[PDB]
Amino acid sequence: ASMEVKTIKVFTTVDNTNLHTQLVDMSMTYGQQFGPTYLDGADVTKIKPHVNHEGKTFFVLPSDDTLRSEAFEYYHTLDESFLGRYMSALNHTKKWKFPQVGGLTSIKWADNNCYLSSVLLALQQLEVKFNAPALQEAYYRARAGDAANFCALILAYSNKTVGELGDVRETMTHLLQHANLESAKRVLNVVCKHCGQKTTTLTGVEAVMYMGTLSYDNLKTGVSIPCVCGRDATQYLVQQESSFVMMSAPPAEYKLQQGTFLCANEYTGNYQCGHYTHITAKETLYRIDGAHLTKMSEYKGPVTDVFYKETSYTTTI
Ligand SMILES: Cc1ccc(N)cc1C(=O)N[C@H](C)c1cccc2ccccc12
Ligand SMILES: [Cl-]
Ligand SMILES: [Cl-]
Ligand SMILES: [Zn+2]
Repeated sequence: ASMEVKTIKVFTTVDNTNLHTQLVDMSMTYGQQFGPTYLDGADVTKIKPHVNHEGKTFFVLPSDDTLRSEAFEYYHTLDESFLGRYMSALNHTKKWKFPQVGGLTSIKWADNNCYLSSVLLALQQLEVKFNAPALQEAYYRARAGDAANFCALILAYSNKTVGELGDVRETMTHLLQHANLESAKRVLNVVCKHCGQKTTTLTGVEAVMYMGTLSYDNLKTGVSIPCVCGRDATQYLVQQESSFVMMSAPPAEYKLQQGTFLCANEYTGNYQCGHYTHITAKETLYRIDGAHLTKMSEYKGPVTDVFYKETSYTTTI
């Protein structure tokens, strides 16, 4: 338009909470004035300002102490490439569909996001709290059906990109590290027939996840494990302090009886290239597969993860 000095008022941010007013020179690009810049996850580093941009909020990278501090307080990470991978992933997740299925927010399949849909579904049924404000907020919105952000954060925290199939268990591990499980505790009694006995105590994420069996009952009765030497020593739960536990194991035909578990995940296909679907229950058993739901009276299939509700448990040994 009118050839003259033109500068518009926009806002820059790293957490979308603290907004920094900026007067930009329309005669140059965002990159030249802010460095890598984003608008709704879309990279606009190489373009110049538009009047349509007045009053809009742009994401930039932590280029100064204030920004570094703000980004850290919000996301709780020091990974320099975090903000970038997040915007990059959000640029895609914002196009996904998040239908309500069985009363839970699910995700229409796209880009092998079935493992993310399983994670999201599981979370909504667990008493779990995040410490990173970034996740508290995005999670709150996902429960209402607007999970584009929450999905992008999960991808960024577990350092995966849109398109690649991930492992639910492993993804929960990365994710739960930013949850409040500071009071989660597990005490295991190990007994090697030969070399006596000891007691192992796990806390945080390690206190709620187990790999080997899908049965929480077995963990309580005893499960074998390779000893320093000799055979496989026995091990069993003595104390459990958490709002839930997750029992994992390689997919295998398993029967799931309603009332005996919280929710679970089945996986069909080959290692790293199969398909996940979520199993839960309300009035009956529900099989949630993205935007698909199937109600059944009984279930038996390839299960890898089973969640159980917990408060506090102690042995009768
Ligand atoms: C989807 C995915 C992405 C990344 C990585 N690293 C792993 C997986 C993955 O295949 N996980 C499933 C549940 C799995 C785990 C353990 C043993 C399994 C044996 C046979 C078939 C599946 C098996
Ligand atoms: Cl939360
Ligand atoms: Cl349960
Ligand atoms: Zn031994």
